[PDB]
Amino acid sequence: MVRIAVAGAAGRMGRNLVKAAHHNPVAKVAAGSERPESSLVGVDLGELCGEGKFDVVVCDDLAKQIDQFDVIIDFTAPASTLNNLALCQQYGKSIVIGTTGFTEEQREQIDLVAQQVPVVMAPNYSVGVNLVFKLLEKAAKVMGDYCDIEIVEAHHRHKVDAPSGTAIGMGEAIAGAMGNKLSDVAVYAREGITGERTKDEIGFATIRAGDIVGEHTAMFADIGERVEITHKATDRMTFANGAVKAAVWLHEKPAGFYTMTDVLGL
Amino acid sequence: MVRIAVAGAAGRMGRNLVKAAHHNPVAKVAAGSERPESSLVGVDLGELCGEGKFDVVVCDDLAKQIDQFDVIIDFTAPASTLNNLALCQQYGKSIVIGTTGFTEEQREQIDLVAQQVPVVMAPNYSVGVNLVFKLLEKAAKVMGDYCDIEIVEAHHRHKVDAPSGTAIGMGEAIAGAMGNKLSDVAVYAREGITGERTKDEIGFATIRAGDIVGEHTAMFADIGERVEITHKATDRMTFANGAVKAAVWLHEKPAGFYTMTDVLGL
Amino acid sequence: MVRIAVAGAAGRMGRNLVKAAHHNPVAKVAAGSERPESSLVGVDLGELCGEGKFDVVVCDDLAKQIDQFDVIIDFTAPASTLNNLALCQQYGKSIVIGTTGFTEEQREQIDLVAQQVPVVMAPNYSVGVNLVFKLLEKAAKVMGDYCDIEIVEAHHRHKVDAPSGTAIGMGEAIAGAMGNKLSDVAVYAREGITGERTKDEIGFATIRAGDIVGEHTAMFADIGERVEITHKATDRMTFANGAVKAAVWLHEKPAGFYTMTDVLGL
Amino acid sequence: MVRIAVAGAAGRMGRNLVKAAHHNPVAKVAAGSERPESSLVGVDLGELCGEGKFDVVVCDDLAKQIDQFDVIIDFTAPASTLNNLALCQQYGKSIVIGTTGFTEEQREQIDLVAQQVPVVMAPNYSVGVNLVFKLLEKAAKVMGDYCDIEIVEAHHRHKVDAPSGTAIGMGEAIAGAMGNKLSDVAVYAREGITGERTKDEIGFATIRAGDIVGEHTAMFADIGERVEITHKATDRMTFANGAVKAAVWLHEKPAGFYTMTDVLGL
Ligand SMILES: NC(=O)c1ccc[n+]([C@@H]2O[C@H](COP(=O)([O-])OP(=O)(O)OC[C@H]3O[C@@H](n4cnc5c(N)ncnc54)[C@H](O)[C@@H]3O)[C@@H](O)[C@H]2O)c1
Ligand SMILES: NC(=O)c1ccc[n+]([C@@H]2O[C@H](COP(=O)([O-])OP(=O)(O)OC[C@H]3O[C@@H](n4cnc5c(N)ncnc54)[C@H](O)[C@@H]3O)[C@@H](O)[C@H]2O)c1
Ligand SMILES: NC(=O)c1ccc[n+]([C@@H]2O[C@H](COP(=O)([O-])OP(=O)(O)OC[C@H]3O[C@@H](n4cnc5c(N)ncnc54)[C@H](O)[C@@H]3O)[C@@H](O)[C@H]2O)c1
Ligand SMILES: NC(=O)c1ccc[n+]([C@@H]2O[C@H](COP(=O)([O-])OP(=O)(O)OC[C@H]3O[C@@H](n4cnc5c(N)ncnc54)[C@H](O)[C@@H]3O)[C@@H](O)[C@H]2O)c1
Ligand SMILES: O=C(O)c1cccc(C(=O)O)n1
Ligand SMILES: O=C(O)c1cccc(C(=O)O)n1
Ligand SMILES: O=C(O)c1cccc(C(=O)O)n1
Ligand SMILES: O=C(O)c1cccc(C(=O)O)n1
Repeated sequence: MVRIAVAGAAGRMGRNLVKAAHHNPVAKVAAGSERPESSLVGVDLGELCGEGKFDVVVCDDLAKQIDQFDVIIDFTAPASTLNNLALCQQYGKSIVIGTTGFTEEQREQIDLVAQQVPVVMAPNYSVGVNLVFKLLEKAAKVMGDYCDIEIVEAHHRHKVDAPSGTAIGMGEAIAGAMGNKLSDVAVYAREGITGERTKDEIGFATIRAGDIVGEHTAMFADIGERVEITHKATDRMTFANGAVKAAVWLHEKPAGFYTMTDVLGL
Repeated sequence: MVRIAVAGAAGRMGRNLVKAAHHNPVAKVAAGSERPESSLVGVDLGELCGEGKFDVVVCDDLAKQIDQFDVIIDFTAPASTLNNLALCQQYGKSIVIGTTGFTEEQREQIDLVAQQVPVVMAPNYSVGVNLVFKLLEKAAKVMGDYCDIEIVEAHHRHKVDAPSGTAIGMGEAIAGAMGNKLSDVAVYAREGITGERTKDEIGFATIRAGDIVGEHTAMFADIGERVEITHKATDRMTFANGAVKAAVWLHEKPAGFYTMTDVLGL
Repeated sequence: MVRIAVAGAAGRMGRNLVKAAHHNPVAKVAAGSERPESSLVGVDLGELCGEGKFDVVVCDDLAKQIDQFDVIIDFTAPASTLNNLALCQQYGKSIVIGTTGFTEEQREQIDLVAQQVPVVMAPNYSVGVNLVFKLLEKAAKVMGDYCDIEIVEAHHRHKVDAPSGTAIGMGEAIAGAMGNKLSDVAVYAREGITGERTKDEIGFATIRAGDIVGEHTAMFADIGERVEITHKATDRMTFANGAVKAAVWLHEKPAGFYTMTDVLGL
Repeated sequence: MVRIAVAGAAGRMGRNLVKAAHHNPVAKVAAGSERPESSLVGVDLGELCGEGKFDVVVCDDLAKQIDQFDVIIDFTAPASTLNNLALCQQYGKSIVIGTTGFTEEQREQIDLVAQQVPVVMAPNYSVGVNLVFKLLEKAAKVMGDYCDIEIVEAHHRHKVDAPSGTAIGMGEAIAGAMGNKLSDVAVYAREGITGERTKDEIGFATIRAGDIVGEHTAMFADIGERVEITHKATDRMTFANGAVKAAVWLHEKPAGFYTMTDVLGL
């Protein structure tokens, strides 16, 4: 058994992660955090995910619960997650990171410190999206060189980053397979006269609406046909269960930067 | 019978308009134009749309064919179309305009001169899209005030303007029905940290790929459900037949700014 | 204030209906039922939807809790619902019916006993679907007479009836608006050689998969274009909230067969 | 250089195949057929596809033009195609078959006579669909064993067979990859009470409407997420170009049953 701390436990993901750890018999919910100013600091973890009393309460700092946990699962905010990564380095803990929208500098620090700390990081903990990355590699080898490639993503009205880190990851899987760098081909907007579409651009279209848990579509378009590779997420539990399984997988592994692709054996 | 000049007859629309006039028994293809530098100036109208020889050839200026035609059908480029509108004013001709991406000034000139010239103008000559405008009005009255409204459009790789004039028209039909001005609520891009979506913004997402003749979706999204009103165009003839029918409708009508909504009786 | 009994309270809808009633301040959760053989007979209503203890428990027969409630909300199974309708007739209670897949004979008994009992019945308690019915009427009047009409629906793997009662209701709204009877035109399957599609047929395609809460699409297809009117349900609460509102509306009303359309004022 | 006879040259595919062969510089259009009762017997091939006069006319029987061609490309009707296959066997010709909806017995005769005659056969001549088959194999290996698999297809109102041979081929690629037989798991209809969905079933939903050139979607659905692999055909030329390429490839090859997968090197 692996003992889990859930960072930002009152969050959309947080609540689902507590639920998911609770439902996995090889993983124990041992700690949860929230922002110091949060009105749910002191509330029982179970009462906040409709599972009843767990006998564990929300603290404002995981440093106060170091002896309770092996792995932090972090789907919060980038600054918050880097602090937790430092905490892991300091106390020989491991971390599963789901937070998206890191800057390049922040991401370099993660790559650096993952030499010291066991880390799983991914923009998507669903099986389906990790399969999709693989499908996109095959599709890009066969159609990429002559087709227009467009990435369409839809999320709920509270998502702050655009496009999704998953959309960016799909972009990267396609460009990588074609021997290109995404930044060389990405277009993130179109307004007014754009002129004609270049042949090699990867267009990103971003939808923000309602309670959409997440839709991603990669389109490979020729004159006369197109292949669309689509993933639809209908429940956050699809991410939470994956994250918990990543945590379990991660336990007692040595330092390294691991992806959900590694975890799943893809 | 109404005699038709087709402006920019070698264009994607142009070719289809010739075909469509030829197939309509109450409308006669009498003239066609192309750019002075065009290598298809002098070619027979029929040989360029797979209908065989029509006995009519492409000229570089419709002023040289004034006695041949009653109505110009213009799906070309904004400067070109305004010249044709001036030609109509000068010689008592009528015009059906399908060209999109006019500036505000250009559009003001059209509104002004349509007091003198019989004009049909619309961003979409399909029946389906003109129905959709009406559906969007009803949907906005019932759901608009509490839902997130997003407009997604997809066109072929050669379209120069973004978003489509149809997407803009849908935006305008929705905002109009809610007593708002589109410019007050439209968002045409999302990149980086956007923060949370405002309640009243109308987001536009633009896809450019392959030979897509055109897909438009208006989404009204609540927490737990969404209504999507979608139009898919699969053949340019859907626009061309509408335009020709507009031309026929327009013949001998007095000066005015008429829409495809007027033409169809919606 | 209206007091609600939730039939089949451990069900997918049931749980949501308990939660929705409990959260709505103008309605009270007073009773819940389950099948006599059910292992959750005797469990508290609140522990069934992650809301903690309500001080109300699940009985195997609502006749034993008759003084506790005014309105039954019934999303269970057709035989079960007819028994609850009889209970209403016997004890002067009202009923909101969401159960689908009644036979014609069963439905006749509902119509008949709704002369005595205040009844709301609908295949869909979402606002969105009730708007869609109205949109379908407009679309059918404009495009129905010359276009192919197809209805596509997708639901979760546990749904027992096909097509959905909503799909059937859409079919009925369209055929009604065209002066036809659905049973005259519906086609529910296509296998082997069908030949060409007839002009008048309304095709129904049924998808069963995963945890899809429900997608319905009505398609109006011409040669070259099509209009698709789509509703996507992402959370059962979209139905539960509507049902509770129906219950509140229904309280103290006289006998009659009322729809969600009546309740919403559409 | 390979000389091509196009069976059923006035057909939807036929016309496109003539056009495609004529435009491809490594292949020649030499012969075309139509039904003996056909009013376009005697018409020039070129006037049938807007390419002007080819100096070749439509015969009612390809046996009369046997010295004109090497390869028949046959997208007609199953009985008609079997007659052309017999003609190939009799006169040492080769055949590219696109016709769909053969019975098992008919298909056995194809398999058998392909030991004598060079044959390409496939339900889809698009590159995209041939890639999709490969993607379906990967998706089935990763998600097939625990997810619901559904296949949705949409075609134009004139298609006589259901589901599409492509839909069936997708079903076969998935079942094959899972060590199952399609006929053991396929469900082609759902009406009335079906009960719950079985674990193993592959559901097929068939849409018939308008001028849809063809949409196929394979869905792999878990509780909380789904992967959809979609192909959309927008122009018949996507099939015609593939078929012509198949014909060029097939020229001078020995007897055998070859697929589009062989031709493309997938
Ligand atoms: N990788 C994936 O599979 C996946 C899935 C879903 C979401 N996400 C990503 O996860 C992140 C979180 O998304 P969300 O919708 O759950 O957001 P949210 O705002 O609903 O939840 C984040 C929570 O973290 C808390 N938090 C912030 N700073 C903190 C600190 N210093 N200590 C403790 N708690 C803190 C917040 O109070 C909040 O409750 C985003 O970056 C999002 O893109 C990733
Ligand atoms: N309203 C509708 O229903 C509808 C439908 C389709 C396209 N459109 C719009 O119609 C316009 C044309 O689209 P397209 O794809 O056909 O573009 P296109 O570039 O394929 O065709 C336009 C043609 O007009 C010609 N042209 C330009 N200037 C000219 C001049 N001075 N005289 C004569 N010919 C001239 C060009 O040479 C070209 O052949 C665009 O603005 C597009 O958005 C509208
Ligand atoms: N009208 C709508 O808006 C709408 C929305 C969702 C579902 N539905 C329909 O509602 C019905 C239920 O759907 P569901 O997914 O919740 O099914 P479910 O099987 O998850 O729930 C039904 C519940 O009713 C219970 N039940 C059956 N017979 C009973 C009896 N005699 N006494 C007490 N309880 C009994 C079952 O034990 C079960 O817990 C279906 O017909 C479905 O199509 C309608
Ligand atoms: N494999 C693929 O990629 C692919 C692609 C498109 C269509 N198809 C299939 O190809 C077939 C044809 O499709 P279509 O839409 O072109 O149909 P269609 O009816 O438009 O065309 C078929 C033509 O064959 C002709 N024909 C029939 N019997 C004949 C005979 N004995 N001699 C000469 N001509 C004859 C018909 O008169 C007709 O003109 C169908 O089975 C369809 O499913 C396959
Ligand atoms: O890749 C991402 O950015 C992502 C993935 C899943 C969910 C979310 C989210 O809800 O923000 N974001
Ligand atoms: O509204 C538009 O901009 C529009 C409508 C139909 C076709 C096109 C096009 O092909 O550009 N553009
Ligand atoms: O119309 C229907 O049949 C329907 C509507 C909403 C949900 C469900 C369901 O979950 O079965 N069924
Ligand atoms: O697999 C098929 O059945 C198929 C594939 C492409 C086109 C068509 C068609 O037009 O019928 N049918």
